[PDB]
Amino acid sequence: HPFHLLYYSKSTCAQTLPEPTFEPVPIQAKTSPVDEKTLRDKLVLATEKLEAEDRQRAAQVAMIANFVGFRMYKMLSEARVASGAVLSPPALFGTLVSFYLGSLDPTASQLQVLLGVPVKEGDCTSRLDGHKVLTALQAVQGLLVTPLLQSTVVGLFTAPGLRLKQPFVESLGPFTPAIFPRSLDLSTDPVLAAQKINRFVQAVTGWKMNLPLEGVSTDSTLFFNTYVHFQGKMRGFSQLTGLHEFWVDNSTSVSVPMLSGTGNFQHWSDAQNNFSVTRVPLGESVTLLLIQPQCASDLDRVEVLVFQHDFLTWIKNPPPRAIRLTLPQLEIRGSYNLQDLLAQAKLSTLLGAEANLGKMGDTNPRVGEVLNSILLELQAGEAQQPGSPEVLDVTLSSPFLFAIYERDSGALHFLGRVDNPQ
Repeated sequence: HPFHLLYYSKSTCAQTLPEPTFEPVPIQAKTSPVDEKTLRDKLVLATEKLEAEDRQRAAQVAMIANFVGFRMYKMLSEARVASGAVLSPPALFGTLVSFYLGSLDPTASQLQVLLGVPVKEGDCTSRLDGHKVLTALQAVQGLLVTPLLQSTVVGLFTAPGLRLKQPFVESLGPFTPAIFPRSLDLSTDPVLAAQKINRFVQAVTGWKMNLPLEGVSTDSTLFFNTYVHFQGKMRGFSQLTGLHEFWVDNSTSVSVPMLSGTGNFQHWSDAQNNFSVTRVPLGESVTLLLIQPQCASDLDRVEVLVFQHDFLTWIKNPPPRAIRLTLPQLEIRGSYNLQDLLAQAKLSTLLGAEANLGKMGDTNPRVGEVLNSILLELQAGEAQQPGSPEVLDVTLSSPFLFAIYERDSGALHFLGRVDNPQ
């Protein structure tokens, strides 16, 4: 199970300045919108110059991100339902890696164990190098997007008067260049602060993120909010004009626009547990997995059996075949406070009251919430002969599961349940 490339190397661990701090500008300050095209350009350049070692490193980080992602999705299912769910294991993994990059001895060893990596109480070369991990995680993001958009902006919101340490904020660079430290009152009122954060995110990203705060604290001095926007314009598929019936529940249904494409996709059906997968290539390495249960009356049971478990043995590689796949256009919006998922795993004090985060600023900050908000989009992008006698149509017109997988890293990037696509 070596994670050798993630640990501190003897040369770096073999290696003082008083940390210079700064105060974020007010969250109301006018800010240039984010250019998602620029975020792709850089990510690509990041991939193109990867060495063999760097790809090996990305492979290791993917395993963990996947494993943690499964453990977190287990928590997320229990928390709750009508919309369904979406989780992004890398975005979620790098969020914790950031907190590790700002933590000290007690929390530093803990967060590392939460992230899966073993620690030796005394050894320095058994501790995670956060910078290596984040760059390795930047390799994973890059391999996903080489048409496919993956923007991740981080909103680092601070209570006014709290100064952040410059070295820390820099550390998080590989994770994303779209990090935004901003200051607001987190103790005046939670709803008012909530609308300030939303007003800012909307402004810069452009993405409307329908985010209900599941209440909020009034003694917080630091929010950490990761905002992912995947957009997959899928080749072969095209919009069908007019809406079409999707089956939501035993007594209710809705008519929504579907995209559709013929092609040589991989499709099979698991007999052991009564479901069927449909595998669509989004690109040269990316694959969209679509799982539909034999009957929608045990989608909960299949989900527990496929996602929640670490094994992707249920994933297979049989021969391609002519299939006319039909599925809804996706505007999946998800949002979850990671603090609540840790509470579900009974790790409330991990990033809670006594969490040692001394590297983050001049004063040890009280963390408010740790949001991850997704906008996952599948759309028409711009094969055998139309109406070939060998075309079995797989059609997803009722609750189904999805996952996005990248072969080089082995990274599961996105996964979730679609109970209703509006």
